[PDB]
Amino acid sequence: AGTHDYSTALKDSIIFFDANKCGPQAGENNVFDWRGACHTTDGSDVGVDLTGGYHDAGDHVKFGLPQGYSAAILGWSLYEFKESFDATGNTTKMLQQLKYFTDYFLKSHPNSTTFYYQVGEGNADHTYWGAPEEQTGQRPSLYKADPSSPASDILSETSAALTLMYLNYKNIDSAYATKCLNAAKELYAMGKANQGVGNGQSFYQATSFGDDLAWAATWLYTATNDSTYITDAEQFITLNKMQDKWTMCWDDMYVPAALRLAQITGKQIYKDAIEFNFNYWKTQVTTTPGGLKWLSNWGVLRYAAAESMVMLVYCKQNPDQSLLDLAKKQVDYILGDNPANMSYIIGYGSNWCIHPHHRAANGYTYADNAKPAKHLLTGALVGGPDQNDKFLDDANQYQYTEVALDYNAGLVGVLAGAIKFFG
Ligand SMILES: [Ca+2]
Ligand code: NI
Ligand SMILES: [Zn+2]
Repeated sequence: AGTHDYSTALKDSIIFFDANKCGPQAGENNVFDWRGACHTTDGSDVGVDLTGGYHDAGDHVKFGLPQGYSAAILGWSLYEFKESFDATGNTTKMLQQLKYFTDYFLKSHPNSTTFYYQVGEGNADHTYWGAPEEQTGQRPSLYKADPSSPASDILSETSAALTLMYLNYKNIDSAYATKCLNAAKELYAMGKANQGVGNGQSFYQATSFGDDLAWAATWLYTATNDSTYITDAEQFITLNKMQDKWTMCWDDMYVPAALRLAQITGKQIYKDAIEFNFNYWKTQVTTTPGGLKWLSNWGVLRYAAAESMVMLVYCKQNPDQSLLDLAKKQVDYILGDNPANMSYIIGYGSNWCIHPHHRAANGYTYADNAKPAKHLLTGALVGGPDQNDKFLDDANQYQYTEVALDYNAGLVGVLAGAIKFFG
């Protein structure tokens, strides 16, 4: 299409998070009238209030790595493209989504050396299909990080999310912002003190933490101007990921970390890492007949949006028309410029997905979970099509209909960037 409404898509992509809010206050200032208080006793098994935060995807477990990653990427979006949010009147709502994340992180850090990062057990949670408000019983505070239990990647992403909140909220509530920075410093300290990846069951199997430590370190530098953090960062990022053939996602933050280090240190090694990844996506990554960069089969649009966001952040200082064109094509494809003639953002554009893999939106139980979703899950980015640009909008095809926090995190960022460069 000659013109696209990036403004409305941005608003919708932010609104999506309201559908996954968890806790006694989940329904407060929530755009969806079908969402209410849920899992109000989280943390009761360990004597700590662990309510709040967000359900991970179509399920209700709160997984630490994607929870932290999502909060960090959303915070990065606001930090780099603030003008886009202000101009479209989305800053207020965005800040509310972010504070819902940070309030949860702070409550999950009872003392300086402890951090609870998973509420719920994946296997059991998935045997349930119904509204989160009616899921009773006891959820276990399954995992926590402490001096004897490492979770460097989770702790670092959470630290980055908290530091970004300090940067994005200091002008609104400096006291709360500082509380976030102090917590961010402590979580980072925990992460480098005992090194190793955190636990995510078989659902979120992590493979690297050096990328996260480096990433968290660059933000602490931006907030404190303390060079020691960069000394740490240069060491952690090298723990060959300098030739990353993947992209930014919950498990791999090597590209974003390299981008910030190139900006902060000016070293060629980091500039080369970014150039490699970008050039790899330009010609090596599979391209569907429809023009979509297809990295892998699961959450394919999530990957295209994430890489595009990184390229747009890079373009702020180093405008490269080849990058802007690539990024714009991926975004436009998601919005409706594709062989399937459908918007991949539910509730936006035309002929959107009617079978999202989301319990709350579905609205049925085991009496009809195969019927079309009863409620409109506005703003959700679905898994996406196959390498032939085909989309199967039906009940059991999860690869196509899955939705998740980490999927939308990158979408918000790229849309904010699109408004700046093409808006
Ligand atoms: Ca990692
Ligand atoms: Ni178009
Ligand atoms: Zn809940």
